[PDB]
Amino acid sequence: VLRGTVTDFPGFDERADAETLRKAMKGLGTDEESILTLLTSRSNAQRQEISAAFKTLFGRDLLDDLKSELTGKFQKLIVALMKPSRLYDAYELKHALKGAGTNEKVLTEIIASRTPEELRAIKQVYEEEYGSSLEDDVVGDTSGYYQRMLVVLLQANRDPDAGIDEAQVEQDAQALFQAGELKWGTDEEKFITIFGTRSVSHLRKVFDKYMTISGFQIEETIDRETSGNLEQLLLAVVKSIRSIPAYLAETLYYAMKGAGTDDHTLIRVMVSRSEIDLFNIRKEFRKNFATSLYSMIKGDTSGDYKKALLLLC
Repeated sequence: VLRGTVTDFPGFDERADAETLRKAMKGLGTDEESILTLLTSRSNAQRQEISAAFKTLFGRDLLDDLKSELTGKFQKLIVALMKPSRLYDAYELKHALKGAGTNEKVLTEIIASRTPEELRAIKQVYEEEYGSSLEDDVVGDTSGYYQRMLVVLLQANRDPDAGIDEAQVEQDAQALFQAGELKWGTDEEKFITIFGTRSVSHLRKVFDKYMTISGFQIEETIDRETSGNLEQLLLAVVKSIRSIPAYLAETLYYAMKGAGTDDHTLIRVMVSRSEIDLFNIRKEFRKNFATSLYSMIKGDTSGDYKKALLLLC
């Protein structure tokens, strides 16, 4: 988070842009290109003014039009790129639980890579929209320690970064070692607590001295010591303390690299970080993950859908 990639269009006009999509969909067929080009050149803020102009000028809902005319992944990208920035994550969190169980991946992903500020936001807007408290929905669809870690973090209460009391850094490093590797079994409760409470700065120093103390990197210990979805989460938490841009880039890489593309993660990460930090993420894609993100989207993606995704970086 420093710089994003989609930005507010200079000398924008709601009324003109509403008219450009009204033309773009009016009638037989759709000019998929003019839609796709327009919506990518606007901040989400502007995308919400175009929907108001489109409603006042034509008595029509732009999103249901986009949805009827457009198809497949491009439709799904356009709906996602239309969801108001203040509403996209809780909308996706809600979509991750309801009905058949929960998609633990989206839950781990969002709740582990978002700041306490962002989580207070998601928590409020979610309840406004859906009535139930996000906290009870998660509890209600998950279980045990994965539940617990998700709930710690959902409480949005990490410590501020103050100066770092090196004693406490030696001391938390030790609690980890003695709870994980030096313990026959694993004291996951000590893990959840240190990783949820501690300020990011502290924890960085903790992970470094943990290495000094055991030889292991904290995620090689976590690997060796936890199973199920808890591994997922603890590994996603650590990675975000170290670097949210890096973490999401990695999550984005694993979505594409293979015989298929988890389109839903590639659309989600992309659309959501667009105004926050997609640039930074791309930098990490090229540095760490070998190929530039532009090049891997191009190679894994398709037609209209990909024209829009590639216009997102």
